[PDB]
Amino acid sequence: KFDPSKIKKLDDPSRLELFDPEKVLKEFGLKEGMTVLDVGTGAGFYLPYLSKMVGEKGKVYAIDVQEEMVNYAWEKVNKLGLKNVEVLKSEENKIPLPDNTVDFIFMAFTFHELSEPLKFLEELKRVAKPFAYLAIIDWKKEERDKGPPPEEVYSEWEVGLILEDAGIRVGRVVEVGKYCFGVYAMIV
Ligand SMILES: C[S@@+](CC[C@H](N)C(=O)[O-])C[C@H]1O[C@@H](n2cnc3c(N)ncnc32)[C@H](O)[C@@H]1O
Repeated sequence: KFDPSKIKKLDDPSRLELFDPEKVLKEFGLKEGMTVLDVGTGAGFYLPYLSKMVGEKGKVYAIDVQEEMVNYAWEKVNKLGLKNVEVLKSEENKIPLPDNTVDFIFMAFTFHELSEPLKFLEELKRVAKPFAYLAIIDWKKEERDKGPPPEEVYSEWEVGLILEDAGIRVGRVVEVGKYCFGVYAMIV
């Protein structure tokens, strides 16, 4: 799990150097009116983005298993005036949402942190509508002059395999700005 006392590392405007937030989202299919789930919301860094992209009509559920991250992200939305965002306290494999409520699922740098992936994936489909798109973004499994140790992350290869076990269908796997990759998946 990410360390709560290092949270400022998640609220660093220099993260933009990894990839353009709305360029990537728009390309992965996030649209106005869509209800999006932000799994490891952390500091709520990408929240201003997701918020903007769904607009007045959409909604953003920002979850996180850690209470400190939840309250930090919350103060963030209020500080910035993000009215369509709902920050919630999550449990490892349980999302506090009713079935078929999400259109877009965004998982930024949080997949490799899941205790029990395929079990979390099942919980994910539940809250996910029959349609639903899954956008998973993470670090490459090599060595980089900017990201965490490789044994600490999955490689695009492993991830998309797990998704397969879980039943999710992967359609695209593209590099994301020199340090990360991204995966396009649709929930069945
Ligand atoms: C790399 S950090 C996220 C940083 C954030 N995505 C950003 O872009 O600034 C990963 C977050 O995942 C959360 N996390 C770990 N397991 C989780 C789970 N099963 N459900 C929800 N959040 C989880 C942690 O509390 C941690 O803050």
